[PDB]
Order: sequence, then structure tokens, then C-alpha cells
Amino acid sequence: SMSTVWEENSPGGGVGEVLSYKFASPMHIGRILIVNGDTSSKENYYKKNRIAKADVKYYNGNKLVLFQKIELGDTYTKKPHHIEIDKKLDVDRIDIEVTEVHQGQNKDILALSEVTFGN
Repeated sequence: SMSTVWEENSPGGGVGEVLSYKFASPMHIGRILIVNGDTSSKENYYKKNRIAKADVKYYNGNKLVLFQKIELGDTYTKKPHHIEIDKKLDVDRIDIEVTEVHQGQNKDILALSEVTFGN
């Protein structure tokens, strides 16, 4: 369905960039899944770039309809994360802004499997 893992603007793993997507027509949304890097080991996390925090929002369809932020608070990982949205409205405007990353030693590592959007 989707093409390319992510859009490489120029910095390491698109650090600080704004992941903006444009809509062709309305679509219903339920939940989003996000996997952080290859997820090999925590020692690897220190040597790898992590999203850390990210603010995602859905606009249009009726002005501001959805708005929420995400955080990892540090913890063991391996399977893709999963955010739960109210699942009861179809609009599409996607704004996902990452504010910073932790350590980010390698600068531009492996491109995550891909974040999923929908139900």
C-alpha cells in the first residue's frame, strides 16, 4: 500500500522533521501502530536513534477533531507500539511532529518496518 519507509529530508533519521501527509478523500481511523528502529537491544538503542516523543494530530473534516501526544518513557521493546484513538470519526489530515531524540549516536540508522494507520 504505502511506498518507502520514511522521507529522508537530510539529517539523521529525519531528526526533528514534520511528518505531514495530504488527503485524497475522507477515511475512518481507529488505531496507529509504530515500531522503533529494528529493536535489536537496549544497548543498540543507545547506539541507535529513537523517536522518543511525538505529537500527532488529525485536522479537517470539522476543524480540530483529534489531538494527542505520545512518549516511550523508556522500557523494553520489540513488537510495534500501539496508540488507541477514539475510533469514531473519518477525516484525514495528518500532522506528526517529532521534537527530539535520545542519544542518536549513529545518525541515520535502519528505517523502521513502517508505522500503521487505521483499524
